[PDB]
Amino acid sequence: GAMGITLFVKAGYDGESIGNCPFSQRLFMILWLKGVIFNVTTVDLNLAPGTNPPFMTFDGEVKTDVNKIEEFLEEKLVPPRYPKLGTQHPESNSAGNDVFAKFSAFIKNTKKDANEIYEKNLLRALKKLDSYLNSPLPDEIDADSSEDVTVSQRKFLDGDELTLADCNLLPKLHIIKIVAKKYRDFEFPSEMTGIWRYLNNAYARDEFTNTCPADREIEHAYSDAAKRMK
Repeated sequence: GAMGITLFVKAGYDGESIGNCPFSQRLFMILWLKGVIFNVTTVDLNLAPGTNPPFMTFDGEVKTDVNKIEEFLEEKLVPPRYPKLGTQHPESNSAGNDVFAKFSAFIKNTKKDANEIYEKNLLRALKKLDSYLNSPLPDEIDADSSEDVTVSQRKFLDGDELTLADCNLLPKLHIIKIVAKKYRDFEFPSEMTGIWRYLNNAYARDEFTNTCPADREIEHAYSDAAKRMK
């Protein structure tokens, strides 16, 4: 029978390479971090007609919905052969969960008179995430620091290891960073040092950097943001 895992992802514009999709990147990262053998098939145009292309076969069985695939992988790939990637702190699963939605409304808005509201809503969401990244978690200890630790030095959302929460959020933050810069000259504010520490830590991980689609894929996917504000 069909055995193993195949992840089907959106193809880029060349019809063969990885295209823009935060959901595909999320699953790519999970499978990488699991240490499981898998292949990635790009989709270039028993599964329903026109199902949206981030899906997976597991021993031949088709699995849909990015959230359900995550839950299935975390439940089927377990120690000792595969690590658990679930978070230890429940707040890690909700931190910044509105950021991508607010960015989407900001970047898709056409009316200039509404930009201040959408941009401020984005900044408010980012502030909340930055606060979580900079506030030490309760169990956090800096064993090597004689001084008191007021700004968290942990690498990622939940601690020093990448978890499912990072696989969800990091692809979205990567899109925001590329698109908002290209089309709005908008950047994560310099005072949000938690977001910037987090991104610097993440871009130093092969599992994040080498699952990012090319910048031009992401910029092309959002090419409608180059239109004038009416």
